[PDB]
Amino acid sequence: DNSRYTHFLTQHYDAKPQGRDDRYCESIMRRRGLTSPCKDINTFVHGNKRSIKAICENKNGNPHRQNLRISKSSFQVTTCKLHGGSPWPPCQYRATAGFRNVVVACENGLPVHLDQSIFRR
Repeated sequence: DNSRYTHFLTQHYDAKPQGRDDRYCESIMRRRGLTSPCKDINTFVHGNKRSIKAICENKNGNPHRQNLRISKSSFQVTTCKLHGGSPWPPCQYRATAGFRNVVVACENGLPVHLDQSIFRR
């Protein structure tokens, strides 16, 4: 299909975040349907879509590892990390805002996966 890109946007894209504190994470993780069960860690990329899609080409990306592409430019991002002992709501999240390049996988010139490993830090 082409729904994997749409799904990437739902899970990992927020053009203009409001605050990027804990409450930001707790709200958007709900809004985007990521709390049943609670996703343990999830990162949102900010800014415009075109820069992110550009990672899929030489314009803003380099091949990376075995199935991945890494951006040349840095993005504002926010990482939401699950807090507390339970996998189930209420989902408490700690927010970590950051600014760096991102790793994705691309299909047909569109990002379809965000590599969360670089934000487990």
